Amino acid sequence: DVSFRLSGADPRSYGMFIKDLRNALPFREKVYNIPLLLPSVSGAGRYLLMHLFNRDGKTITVAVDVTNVYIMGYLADTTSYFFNEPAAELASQYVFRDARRKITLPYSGDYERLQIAAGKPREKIPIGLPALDSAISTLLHYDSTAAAGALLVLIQTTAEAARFKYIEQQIQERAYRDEVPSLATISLENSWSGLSKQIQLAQGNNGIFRTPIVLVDNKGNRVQITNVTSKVVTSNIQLLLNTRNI
Repeated sequence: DVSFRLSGADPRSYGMFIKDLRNALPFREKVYNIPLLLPSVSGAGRYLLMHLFNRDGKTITVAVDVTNVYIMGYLADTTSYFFNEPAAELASQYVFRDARRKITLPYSGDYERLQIAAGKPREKIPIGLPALDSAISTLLHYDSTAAAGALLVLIQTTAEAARFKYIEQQIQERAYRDEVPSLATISLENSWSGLSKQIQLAQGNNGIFRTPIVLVDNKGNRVQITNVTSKVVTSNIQLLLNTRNI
């Protein structure tokens, strides 16, 4: 399992954690030097456990599907909470099986439902390491509106940071102060699975994309990736979603 401890966290130790997390996801191949995530895993081995601790040393254990890096649910001492979606009820079968009580959150774990449940879009919620510490704290006590908002910060500060090295650097920057994500980062977030498909569709097409991914990213508004030499590919994206799940 991977652990992180906000107490005395700095940008380095968080980098270590994010490295550890990438290093836990199995893969068989690299596609253009990037790990390609397995199309499925089976048994309890589909799920990775993150132990997160807040500044006071309280902990939650999050469970991550190692095939897409989706958060499935989490345990706060004796209760488990899973999202209201089929994979998450599947996960429930394999993890936190000694929770005294299991709650299903009234939403599924995707950005659109979570934002509806939270009352703010992602663009208006600060992320950083202080926020992650506050999200952990929020989660230790059930409040489903508060959790929609804390799970928005938890996903982005862990999963999205493992996928994109840019976002990992955003958070590192925001280690001692929170700040809303860049348009850049929201764009990346949204494009993972499109990027992932195009990079894979480019083997045997000469590194060229069949359809060009337009990022807002850091050309203010409106960039277009069209082949694999672009740096969102050579330098940024860290993990590929297997096209069996796209």
